[PDB]
Amino acid sequence: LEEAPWPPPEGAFVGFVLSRKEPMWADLLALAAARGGRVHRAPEPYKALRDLKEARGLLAKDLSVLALREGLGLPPGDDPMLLAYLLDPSNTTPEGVARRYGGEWTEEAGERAALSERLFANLWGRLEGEERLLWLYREVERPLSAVLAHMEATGVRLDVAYLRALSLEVAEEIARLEAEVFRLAGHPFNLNSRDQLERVLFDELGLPAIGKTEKTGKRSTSAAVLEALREAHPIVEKILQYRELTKLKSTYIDPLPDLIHPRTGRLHTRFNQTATATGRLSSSDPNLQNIPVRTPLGQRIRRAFIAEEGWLLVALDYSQIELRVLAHLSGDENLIRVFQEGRDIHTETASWMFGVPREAVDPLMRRAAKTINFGVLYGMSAHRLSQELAIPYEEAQAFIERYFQSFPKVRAWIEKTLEEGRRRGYVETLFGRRRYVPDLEARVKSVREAAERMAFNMPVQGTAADLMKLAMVKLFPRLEEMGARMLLQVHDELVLEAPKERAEAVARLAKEVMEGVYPLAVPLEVEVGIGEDWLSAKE
DNA sequence: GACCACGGCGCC
DNA sequence: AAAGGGCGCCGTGGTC
Ligand SMILES: Nc1ccn([C@H]2CC[C@@H](COP(=O)(O)OP(=O)(O)OP(=O)(O)O)O2)c(=O)n1
Ligand SMILES: [Mg+2]
Ligand SMILES: [Mn+2]
Repeated sequence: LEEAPWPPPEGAFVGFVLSRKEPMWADLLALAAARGGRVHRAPEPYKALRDLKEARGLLAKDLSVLALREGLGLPPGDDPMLLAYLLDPSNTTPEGVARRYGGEWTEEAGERAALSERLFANLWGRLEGEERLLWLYREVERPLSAVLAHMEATGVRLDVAYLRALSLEVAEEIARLEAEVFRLAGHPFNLNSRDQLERVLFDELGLPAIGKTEKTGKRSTSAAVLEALREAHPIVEKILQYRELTKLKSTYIDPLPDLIHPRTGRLHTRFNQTATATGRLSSSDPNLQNIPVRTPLGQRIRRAFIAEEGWLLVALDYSQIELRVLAHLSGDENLIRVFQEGRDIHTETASWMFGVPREAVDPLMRRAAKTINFGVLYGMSAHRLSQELAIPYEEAQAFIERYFQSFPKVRAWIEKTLEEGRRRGYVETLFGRRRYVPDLEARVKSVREAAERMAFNMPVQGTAADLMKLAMVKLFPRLEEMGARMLLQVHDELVLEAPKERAEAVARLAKEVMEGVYPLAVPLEVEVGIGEDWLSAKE
């Protein structure tokens, strides 16, 4: 290009280089911004941030978070990554976008800046006429990048000392199981090694191999596999317990405390805006969208996430979100009436499994019905359902036949979605967010049908993601007026942090904002709870 | 040290 | 395991 003197002109496309991928832990190595025929490089990166008024370019949110870390108000402007992601959800990284639309993602701030300008021109040029994508960009994604920036920079408080002592506790319980797995095995080995375990269970012990692995075709030792052999030998019962514990200790209990930022005393996740194929968000380093909740030990980990002194956590989750979305998208008179009568499909389905009244269904029994109702909905097999519920295959198939018979309009939408998908080559959400499926007309029955399940799942899951995103955009400005913070987003759940005084008012406000974000043919009811910790905030 | 494929699994 | 979908992270085992 051409060397220009810092600062750059108003609205120059910025390019930056970090020491590591986490903006909260990264050192701003280099900083530059591209203008028409100029490069505008910076001498000192941290001082150069003071000159900028807006971050426009590739990964705009990342630099914004780093600036927001240094107490700087540097909002996220245009981001070509957002443009490419809307053009195609496949475009997830700058490395994949640049080579597709003329350019090369490098490690130079100036060349990264230059790319951001030219990539903008191509992508914004290809976004002409796509008013459904433009509306989804200007009114949702582009504002959301600002909200996510404040969320990542804020972070969530974690009870360090609690998890520390909890680690030593789980440790002794792991050694007990491990010692109780060795004796039955007759010898010691690596329980973490599925290879060594496979030999012990199937070659040494007389246990039957029930499943194979995908890539290598080895005898599987998965949970579902061991679940079937839970009475074939007592060692299997203990392995499942060992699996659960080491899983929680190696993923959450141990890593999370060492992820606390020294200057904030909080946990800072990354909300990837262009990572999923359905339009969902993504949480990484650390993943705060997969904090355990199912098991008792998992709930103990959940309580480690607490509010700041004098503050309270406020959790809001859309009740039966995709089922309501499905009711709006399909227009099933029976399904719409279900919610209009204030029914709970998860509760009734759990009432059928355990053979108990709807009132006898506890919060843990109902949750187990989610994977079944959602499973069956998106093409689960009667075989798989039979084994999970420990019921005969004849009883499992009867559920599916009865499940889709309660609502004789959903399948009309499913085939409609697939047919429209085979014609256009892509399925779209309620707002217009499209996903290109290239195997709807595949010749292989496996490849074709697998692409089909991805095809009609995208509009329902994607719509829910769209509604949540739009809700966050409408809700966030209201938070700053009441001194409230937006902490986490869990697909259909929002975790807020408000002062103890107005914590009640925030919950009532946030609930109403989320319920009326986009009125459908079905009411979008939201369950809200206030607690001193995350687990308490959902009870 | 940085990276990779794989099985496995936590959540939504 | 399998005809549920969407993620990220873990240890193992391995390469460079
Ligand atoms: N095993 C699962 C669980 C969830 N989901 C999707 C469906 C909706 C979305 C979030 O829904 P949840 O909050 O997990 O459950 P729900 O349907 O919203 O019901 P509730 O809010 O009462 O738990 O994630 C899924 O596809 N598969
Ligand atoms: Mg939820
Ligand atoms: Mn929900």
